[PDB]
Amino acid sequence: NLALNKTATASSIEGAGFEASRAFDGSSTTRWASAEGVDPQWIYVNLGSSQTVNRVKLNWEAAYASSYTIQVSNDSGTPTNWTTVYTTTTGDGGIDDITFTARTAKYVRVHGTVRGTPYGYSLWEFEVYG
Repeated sequence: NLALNKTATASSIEGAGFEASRAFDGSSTTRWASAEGVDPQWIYVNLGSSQTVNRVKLNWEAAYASSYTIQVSNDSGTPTNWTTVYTTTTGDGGIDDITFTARTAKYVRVHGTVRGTPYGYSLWEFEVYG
């Protein structure tokens, strides 16, 4: 869990800094919220180092998401090729749990185009480990 606190970049935001600062921060005080606008929408984290990923935890408040994918890019070595870990289009089952192969990359990115509501994004807790 190296990118489980660092700074992340989100295409859309609910306000001024709601990108992913308090999203992967695991801050129980405040939750991560995003405002709808331009789609599709995606969010990735920044670290600068090469880390592996396979398990990802995602929660929803009220505006649960419909479809979503988990990809990763390793620009630290080859800023061109893209590697994925898991892909889903259902996003249904209360808690969002993603468990697949352990891909190696620099930063992780989350794709999202299909939503289960007009609301941008709603996250209460985010867990990401190597």
